[PDB]
Amino acid sequence: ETFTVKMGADSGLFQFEPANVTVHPGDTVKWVNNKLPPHNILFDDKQVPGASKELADKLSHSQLMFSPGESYEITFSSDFPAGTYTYYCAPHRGAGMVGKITVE
Ligand SMILES: [Cu+]
Ligand SMILES: [Zn+2]
Ligand SMILES: [Zn+2]
Repeated sequence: ETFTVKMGADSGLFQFEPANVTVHPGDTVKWVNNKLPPHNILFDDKQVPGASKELADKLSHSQLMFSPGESYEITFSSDFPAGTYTYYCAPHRGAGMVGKITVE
C-alpha cells in the first residue's frame, strides 16, 4: 500500500497531513508538496529505530521543496527496522510541522 502525506494542509496550515501514519513492511510513504512551501523532511539520528544516524540520514530529504506537486517517497521494505520514524520540516519547525511513521 502507498500512503500519501500532504506537505501543507489544503487550508493553509503548516502541517503534514496525516501527521501520523502506520505502515507495514513493503508499504510506501509518499510526500507531496501541497501548500505554503518550502518544506523538507528531516529525521534526526535519535528519532529512528536504534538511533542510527546512517539510517536517518539516508531517509532525510533535507533539500527544500517549493513547487506544488513535488514529491519524495520511502518504501519501508522488510529490510527496514520496525518502530517509529519521527520527522520534521525545518522551515516550519516552529509551527510544529512534524510527523511520525510507525513501521509494523
Ligand atoms: Cu514545512
Ligand atoms: Zn541529532
Ligand atoms: Zn500489524
